[PDB]
Amino acid sequence: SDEGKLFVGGLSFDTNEQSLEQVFSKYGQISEVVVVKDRETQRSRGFGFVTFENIDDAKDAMMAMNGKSVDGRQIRVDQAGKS
Ligand code: NI
Repeated sequence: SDEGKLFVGGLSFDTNEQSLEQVFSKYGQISEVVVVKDRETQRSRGFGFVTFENIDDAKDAMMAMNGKSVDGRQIRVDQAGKS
């Protein structure tokens, strides 16, 4: 629902909020970054969300990062959908 929020998928098992912030901050100011984890075990589900303060920056980041390699894995970047 938030057009400034990007889904980032296909993460390596050890990719964390630090690597996402460093990568995506090139495109503008970031308000929230999260790697989604199992609640009980805290194991990464291999995707996350990056929210930009400015929606145009999210669009820029999607075009620039979708398909690019992070920690050896080609990531998928899309506007975050509902859920
Ligand atoms: Ni790694």
